[PDB]
Amino acid sequence: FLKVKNWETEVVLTDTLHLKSTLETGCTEYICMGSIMHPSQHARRPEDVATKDQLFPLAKEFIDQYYSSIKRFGSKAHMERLEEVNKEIDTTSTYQLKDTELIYGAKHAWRNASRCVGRIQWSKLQVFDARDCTTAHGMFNYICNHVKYATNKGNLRSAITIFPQRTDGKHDFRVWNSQLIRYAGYKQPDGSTLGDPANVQFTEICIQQGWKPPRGRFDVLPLLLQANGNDPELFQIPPELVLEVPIRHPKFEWFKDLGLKWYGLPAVSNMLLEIGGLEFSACPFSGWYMGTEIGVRDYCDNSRYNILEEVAKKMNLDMRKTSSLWKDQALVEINIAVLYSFQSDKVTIVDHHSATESFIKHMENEYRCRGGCPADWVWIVPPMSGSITPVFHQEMLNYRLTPSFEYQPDPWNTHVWK
Amino acid sequence: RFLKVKNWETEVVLTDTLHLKSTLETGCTEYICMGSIMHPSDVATKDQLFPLAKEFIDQYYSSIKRFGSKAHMERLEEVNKEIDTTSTYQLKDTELIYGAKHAWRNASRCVGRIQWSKLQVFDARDCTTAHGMFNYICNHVKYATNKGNLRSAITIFPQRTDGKHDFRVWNSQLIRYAGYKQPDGSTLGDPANVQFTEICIQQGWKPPRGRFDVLPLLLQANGNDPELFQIPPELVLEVPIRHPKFEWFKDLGLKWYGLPAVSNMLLEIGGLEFSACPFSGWYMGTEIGVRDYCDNSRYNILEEVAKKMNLDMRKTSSLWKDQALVEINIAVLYSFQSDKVTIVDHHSATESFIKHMENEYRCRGGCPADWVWIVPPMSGSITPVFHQEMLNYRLTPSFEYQPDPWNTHVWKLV
Ligand code: HEM
Ligand code: HEM
Ligand SMILES: Cc1cc(N)nc(COc2cc(CCN(C)C)cc(F)c2F)c1
Ligand SMILES: Cc1cc(N)nc(COc2cc(CCN(C)C)cc(F)c2F)c1
Ligand SMILES: C[C@H](O)[C@H](O)[C@H]1CNc2nc(N)[nH]c(=O)c2N1
Ligand SMILES: C[C@H](O)[C@H](O)[C@H]1CNc2nc(N)[nH]c(=O)c2N1
Ligand SMILES: [Zn+2]
Repeated sequence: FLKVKNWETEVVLTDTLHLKSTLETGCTEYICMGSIMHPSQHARRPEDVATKDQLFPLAKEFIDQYYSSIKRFGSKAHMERLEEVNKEIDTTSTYQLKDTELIYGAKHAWRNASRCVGRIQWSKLQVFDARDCTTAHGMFNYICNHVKYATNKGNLRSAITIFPQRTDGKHDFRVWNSQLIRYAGYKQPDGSTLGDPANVQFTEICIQQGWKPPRGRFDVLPLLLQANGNDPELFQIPPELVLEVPIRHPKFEWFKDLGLKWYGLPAVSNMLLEIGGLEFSACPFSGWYMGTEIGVRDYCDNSRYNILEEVAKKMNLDMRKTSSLWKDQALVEINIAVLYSFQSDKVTIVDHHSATESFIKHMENEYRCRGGCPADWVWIVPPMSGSITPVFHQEMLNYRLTPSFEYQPDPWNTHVWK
Repeated sequence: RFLKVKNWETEVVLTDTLHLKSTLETGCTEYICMGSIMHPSDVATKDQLFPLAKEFIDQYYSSIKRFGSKAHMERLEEVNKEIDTTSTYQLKDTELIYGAKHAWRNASRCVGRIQWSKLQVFDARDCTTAHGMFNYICNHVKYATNKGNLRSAITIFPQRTDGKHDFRVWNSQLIRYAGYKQPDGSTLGDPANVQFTEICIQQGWKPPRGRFDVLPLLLQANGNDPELFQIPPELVLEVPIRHPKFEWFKDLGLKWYGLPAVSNMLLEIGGLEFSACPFSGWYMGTEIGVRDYCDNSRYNILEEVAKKMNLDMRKTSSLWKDQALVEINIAVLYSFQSDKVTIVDHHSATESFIKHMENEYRCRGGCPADWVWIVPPMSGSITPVFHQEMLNYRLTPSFEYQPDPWNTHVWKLV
């Protein structure tokens, strides 16, 4: 057992759930890597098709956990299912998840996402089974429906769409986009950058793939879909499905004249979903934004939109030195605008005070019913106003549970074309 | 066997070989990370003290490029002679200064480490009484405060012997305001220090029962009962907090002290334990302005400032707390600069610390850092340490925590 204390309320939780931890965190008792982006390459099976003694033990574990979840350990259906995975693996070197197993594993991957502040909602995920897809066109149909359903005219709903699992590796389904909706980034001739600088390499892949770019600041990027390992394919998301919020300020009338907007749907599309030894290399999932993701990081990182110096000018701020806190002060007004805009257009959005409060409650709930909750303090603490949110003063144990979401290399580094 | 760290903003990559040296446990395991735990997990005999001593002397003579030398080998023999016959040994003045400087340098949670080498070390190992401790500490303060041009300093008192004759400063910092719990449940002054205020009052302190009463020193020498001493007012530099734009801000009546002086930590060198070792530098703005003034368990002036800003304090998505918080830290920096009291803001400090980190990688092979503590408690993302990965390990000499003296001391009067 390992206790965790809240240094603001003195609540102490007692974690036993960590004992079911399978993968290495990256830490040793002599060195802590809690601030490394990807601390560990400890996967669960070799990079392409594993052998029977490699795959079944992972499969046996998940099926065990799922039947144990529904209070049917060792039942008729449980024992039959193991034997069924046994024969599938025998004759296909893989196995196929039942519909309910798919939904259980997808929801529980979200649940063990040690980095997601927005997990109090985990069991309310909508799972779209796309395991029957065969082409990039079909991938585009599935994604498009995802976006309509999730967006819900602004009343956002969490959803994941799950494309066929990895087989041998040279037949992967991928979304080459990192998120379903991102603006483009163009390397200007004078060395500067128009649009979103994180997406310059991807914006150039799209150009070199055929995309006519409008060469602006908020060009929604094309989807770039790969099916069954083949060459990826450009599709344009119908604009009427890309709900966008223009950013204005509840006080500074001049703010709208900055011509800033952002998209209302955050949909991570480049990660890998891992259930019982199976690897779903294409599993786009979406929810709704915490304000700070847009207004702190997207707008105010140096390597991102860097609107800070611009907004500070209009604020008439002494930018001669740092000790004036002109960056701090504009950062707040920006994140004030971003919130007030989304709420004004009735687009779902949550502020960092409301969401962190929820996660404290979610930790309670979890510790009380599950015996723990994995939590990555470095990522949970919002990137502005850290200590005036509850999460800051909350001790967090971090450990890796399966099912889970895993990083994976960008498909263009590992894809020989045709 | 190297370990790399990346800055996801600049994309600089640093190679850490220093982590091999460490031998003290972080608290993590291979399957759980304890990087957000505030505190993870009588005194040492002869046999534990030999290697620790050897370790330290070895690393010291290496730093002065004299490893293997006659002076190195004779020192070791001398150190063993002492432990062999008194179960302890005594650091040289050179080693004491080296050790103290490196304990700071090795403080993975300190962002201000770029100045580690400029420490002024005051040896107080000859002290024997609480009055002696008060004298030494008063000199510390006058020196460190330096009429506002603050200077880093440490004062090191006699080492632990049997855990029964221990010097301690009961004070957690050398200058802290007092806090009193009122009948009605309201709290006057600093609520952090309420329990310590009660300990003092009980021991004879006659409190002014105001909002900013400098507490007294509660000084323990040689394991005896501690003793009360009032720092001379003329040595406590204080800053009245005003705001460059908001005229009304002075009326809040806030002030803060100028000298941050940590006193309840243990300094560990060569297996020796220095249980009283107050140290001091200057302040980063956020330590007063975010945590001292705006934590809920503390002075909690957020409510009061936002009223005097006419902010909408109903819903949270108005970000009134964020907005007031910036202003309070604008005020705490402006106030110090005007009175020409040394202070660094969180932008400048993080900036410097990245430079420090990079230099420490070059010359030394790494630098242990605790991203949880290095990232400031406001505007984290727009400081460069946010985008900087950091390896964390425990190098000795180090500053450790120790239990609060009032939990473990056994009294003697009447
Ligand atoms: C519904 C509202 C949600 C909110 C407000 C939210 C918020 C966040 C935030 C702030 C992060 C930190 C990373 C960053 O700042 O970019 C994060 C990480 C993450 N979230 Fe959520 N999220 C939500 C829903 C979801 C859903 C629906 C899923 C999957 C079904 C998910 C899975 C993840 C994963 C995998 C990570 C990162 C883990 C890693 O990098 O190892 N989140 N989330
Ligand atoms: C000179 C200017 C200095 C600045 C601006 C500075 C700043 C900081 C800050 C912000 C922290 C985080 C702790 C908190 O916020 O509560 C810290 C921690 C720390 N400082 Fe420094 N500091 C300075 C000098 C020193 C000196 C002179 C020493 C000792 C010789 C020292 C030893 C430490 C230690 C040991 C910690 C870590 C506490 C722990 O591990 O729990 N610092 N410092
Ligand atoms: C569903 C959802 C909702 C929401 N409101 N926010 C998010 C943020 O999702 C992620 C963001 C990053 C950025 C990491 N950086 C290296 C680019 C990495 C991940 F693994 C994520 F899952 C997701
Ligand atoms: C010399 C110096 C300068 C400076 N500007 N700041 C500091 C802050 O050092 C510490 C602060 C805390 C606060 C931890 N909280 C529970 C109250 C605990 C420690 F052990 C520290 F060493 C020191
Ligand atoms: C170096 C550091 O680990 C890195 O910048 C992390 C810090 N914490 C984060 N927290 C969130 N929510 N998102 C991030 O991308 C990061 N980046
Ligand atoms: C629970 C968590 O570890 C705790 O609130 C820490 C986080 N980081 C911190 N960082 C600093 N500088 N000071 C602190 O007191 C803390 N508190
Ligand atoms: Zn760790």
